Amino acid sequence: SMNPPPPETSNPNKPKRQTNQLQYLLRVVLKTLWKHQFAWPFQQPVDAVKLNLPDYYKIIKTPMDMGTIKKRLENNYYWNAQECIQDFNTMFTNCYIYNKPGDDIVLMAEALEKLFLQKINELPTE
Ligand SMILES: Cc1noc(C)c1-c1ccc(=O)n(Cc2ccccc2)c1
Repeated sequence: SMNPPPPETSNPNKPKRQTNQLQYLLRVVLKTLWKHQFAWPFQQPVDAVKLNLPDYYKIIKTPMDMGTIKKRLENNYYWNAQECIQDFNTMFTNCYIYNKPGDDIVLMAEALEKLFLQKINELPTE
């Protein structure tokens, strides 16, 4: 079995822009989630080969993880904070779609997401 190629993190044709909101997403949001004790399953793409989950990529067609998000923030992939926010939301929603409610992995995604939303409430203007 095989894993797909990861989501794009470099593309010279895509316009990029630093915003103070993006900077906050990296400095504060990502940094804080990354260190949480339930971050580890979300720090890289789901390795469905290693995990013996051969249907994962038949079910989840827009994969996303905090590894990818960290690369997209550190090498400036985004034009705005909403694109980055959508990546986080995709990662969470994928977990809730693939797994069952009350699964441990779901409880872990849920704790991250709660923290994510708290941090998003302090997103600076502009
Ligand atoms: C994240 C994620 N979403 O769906 C799956 C499957 C994973 C995932 C990623 C790495 C990963 O190691 N797992 C196994 C695991 C981790 C914590 C608790 C229970 C099971 C699962």
